[PDB]
Amino acid sequence: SWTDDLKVCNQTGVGEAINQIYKDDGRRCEGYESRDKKCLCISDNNTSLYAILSGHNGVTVAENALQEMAAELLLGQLNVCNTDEAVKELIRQSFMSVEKGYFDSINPHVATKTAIQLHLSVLQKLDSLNNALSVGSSAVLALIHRSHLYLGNIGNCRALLCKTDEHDTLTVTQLSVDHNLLNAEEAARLFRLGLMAQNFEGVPLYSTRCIGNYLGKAGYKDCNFLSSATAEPVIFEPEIVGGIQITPACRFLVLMSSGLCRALHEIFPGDASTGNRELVRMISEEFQNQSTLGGVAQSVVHRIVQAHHDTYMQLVEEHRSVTFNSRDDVTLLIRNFNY
Repeated sequence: SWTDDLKVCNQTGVGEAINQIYKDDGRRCEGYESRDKKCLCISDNNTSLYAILSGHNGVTVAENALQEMAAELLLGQLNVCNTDEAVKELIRQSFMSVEKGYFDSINPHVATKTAIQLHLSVLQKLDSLNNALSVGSSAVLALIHRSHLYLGNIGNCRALLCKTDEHDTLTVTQLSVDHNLLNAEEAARLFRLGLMAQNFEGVPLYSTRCIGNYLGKAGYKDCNFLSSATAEPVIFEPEIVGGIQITPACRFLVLMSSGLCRALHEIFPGDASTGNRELVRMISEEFQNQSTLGGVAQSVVHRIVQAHHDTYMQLVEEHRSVTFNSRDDVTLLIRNFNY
């Protein structure tokens, strides 16, 4: 619609750090293209959207997905549905047809791959290029519709609500569901497909659900390394939580992109929720120290990314294990109810 234009939320602060490849040398290689796509859109007095879409191996899908979901639920298909169930169904449908749109788009691309692969059983290399149908996107979108918070996510991106309770202080509570190996249920799903952890060595933080990525869906076989599986590994089944009544007790909402989750887990060690607490310490220390909302967000991001490169550099300093060696686009969104 392009979201880029839609009115901006003065109650939301943004932090961004651009993807990096860390050189052993010491130097780095920042990208140009961000693969993270954001929205902090006010459609109307009641309706507003906060979303991060993390593009994988490409920006095409994340771009297209944000534009389409804004279009499917912003102008303004929301006043026709009362019940929380109907609003949930609205967002559920919005994902469904973002995926429908993907598979209509790549339709010929696969028919081109199979066409050239059929003539095998002078350039040839463009066959690798042709496996550009590995492009897809994680997504997290919080939709505040008139004192009610709705949350639809798929893949790596994450959503946190910070509540203060009966003797305080700050209770972090993840509304998102991680669709990757940080989530045992997902590990067990893969286990059951005939996959093992060793199949995912060297592959950063593979989301086990996402928009698009034909290569991990139908024709996962043309993975090497998705190829042992006995059924499609990457399923399309987003998670939708409905009608969280934003109360005076609800303090602020935190949206995390894929890059950000990856980074946190690489520096914080284990258990995919210690990372959260340390992100929300980190910010709660920042709103005693800063005043501008986008400044708080940019300071916290800026800490982590160098906390990340220190962890890398303090790994190359000691016995050079070196698990990670890069950074994806880090993005942080803080929607604030109570300063």
